[PDB]
Amino acid sequence: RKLCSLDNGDCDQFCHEEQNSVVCSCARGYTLADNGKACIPTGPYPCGKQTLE
Repeated sequence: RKLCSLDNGDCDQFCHEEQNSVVCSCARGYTLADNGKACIPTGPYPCGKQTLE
C-alpha cells in the first residue's frame, strides 16, 4: 500500500499516481482545494451529496 493504495492517497475523490507520487482531482462541480487533496463544491447542489435542505 503505497500512493493511491494507501488510504486513497489522502484524496477526497479521484486519486492517480502520476509518475510516482500522488495527484488528486475531483468530479465535475468540484474544485481541488489549496492542499491539492480536498474537493470543494462549486455550487449549492454538488453531485453525490445527499440533500439536507
